Amino acid sequence: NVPELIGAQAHAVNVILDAETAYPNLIFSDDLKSVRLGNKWERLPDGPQRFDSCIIVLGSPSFLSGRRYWEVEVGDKTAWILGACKTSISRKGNMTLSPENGYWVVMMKENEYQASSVPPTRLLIKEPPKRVGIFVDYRVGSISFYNVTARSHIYTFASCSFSGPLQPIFSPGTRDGGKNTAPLTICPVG
Repeated sequence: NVPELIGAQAHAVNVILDAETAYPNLIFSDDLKSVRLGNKWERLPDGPQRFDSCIIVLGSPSFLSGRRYWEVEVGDKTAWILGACKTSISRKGNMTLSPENGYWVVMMKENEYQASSVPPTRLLIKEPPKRVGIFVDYRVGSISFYNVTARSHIYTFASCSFSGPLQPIFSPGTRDGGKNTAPLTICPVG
């Protein structure tokens, strides 16, 4: 069974962003709970471990057991990606975001929401989420997404047959001519 949001929230965990392996134009808050895309001149220190194409950042902890829930404020942003991935994902290209490639994400783009099944599943969302909840049930092999604003279920990937560690993944999207500069912010369950 995929729980109702209130059930999922009982498994709340404390996620922080891994700034070390972030796409280098990303800007992080000091507490590592927020990330936004800066300009071409705002860059993190160079490294072979970073995403070089995808505007991606990973989260910690990686985990390989149990039930794990976290929540992210997306606000009035126009584009973003949220979900989880296998800790072995390639960071230098090599990434259609798909379950087969070890990614289970929901994305907003071009006034549309999709779960990145292949082909992607377009989601009918009547009340746009300002906060998204992500619930992993490792043993059952399910990852579920919630619209925390509406307190409604968005999508579940089931029968994921997870093996090895998983970690949270994020993208704040591109800047969208100034409409999409706000950060993603990991938030405590209220």
